Amino acid sequence: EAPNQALLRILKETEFKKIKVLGSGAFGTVYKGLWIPEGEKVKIPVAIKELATSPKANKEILDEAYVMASVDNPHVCRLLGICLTSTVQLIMQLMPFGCLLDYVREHKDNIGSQYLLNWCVQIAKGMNYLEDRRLVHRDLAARNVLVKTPQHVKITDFGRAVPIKWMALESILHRIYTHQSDVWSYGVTVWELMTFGSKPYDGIPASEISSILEKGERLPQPPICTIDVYMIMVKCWMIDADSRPKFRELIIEFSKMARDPQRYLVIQGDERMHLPSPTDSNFYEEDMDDVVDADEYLI
Ligand SMILES: Cn1nccc1-c1nc(Nc2n[nH]c3ccccc23)c2c(n1)C(C)(C)OC2
Repeated sequence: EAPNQALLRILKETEFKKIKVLGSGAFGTVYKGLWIPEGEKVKIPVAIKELATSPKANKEILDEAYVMASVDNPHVCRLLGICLTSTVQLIMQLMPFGCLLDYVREHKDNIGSQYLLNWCVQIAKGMNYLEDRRLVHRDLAARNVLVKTPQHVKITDFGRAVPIKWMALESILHRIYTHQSDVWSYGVTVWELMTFGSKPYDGIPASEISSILEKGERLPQPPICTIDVYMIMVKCWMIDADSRPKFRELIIEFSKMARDPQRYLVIQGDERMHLPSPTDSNFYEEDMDDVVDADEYLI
């Protein structure tokens, strides 16, 4: 098939400053930082993932870099480069608002219908691109959607390609992963958004989900959802994978809705709700001179 002509950019350690720790766990530690290419007179806000050295860990971080460097879409997270220190470091464009799951939980009192519907379009665009690239995500969830600006989200953690509660029925029973099992997870992601970060099948142990789905029970209709929106989620949760919507259809359907959002989502005090915007002033710590976003920096 087609040769993967993606460029793997190797970055010098001396070209990037670590500022603060955004997270830490099993994967290692993620830092907020700046990338300053020598003589370029640019400072690019970045997220840096660093790993002690073991041959197993290094193999895993490089498979992640291969996938991340292979994608290029406005609604998918891309790798900027890698740093070849003792433990390999992955450099990515900073998504300053964090992940969508925590964003909806923390900002539920100001998330209006235009935002939820546009996020649904953006995630479907990202997913439709991954489909054109024949790349099955396998882990789509609201936690794996990053927020660049409240009006611009990008999918991530497709680079690892078990979350039973987001998985399709063919995936649970037979470990069948396709672009149509990705549609089921998309339906769950939408449910997460529409409920402002609620946990799907909360308090129901994972080893029971398969039987629940086989009996025909599904996630409930969120209070803000009209039957129009809920029918879409229900269509993502059909047993027949071919019956589920295509991402191309999801972009269209949610875009139609996004044009008259209050007809499709019923949110109390929707028209007086507001989030930060790049059309606003003061939207953009120490020296903020010469900083450019990675989306506007090309070579
Ligand atoms: C905030 N932001 N902006 C771009 C990327 C990220 C980010 N990446 C993460 N994991 C990564 N996965 N792959 C990477 C490559 C380079 C840098 C980071 C990662 C993780 C998080 N955020 C949190 C703290 C929300 O949890 C983990």
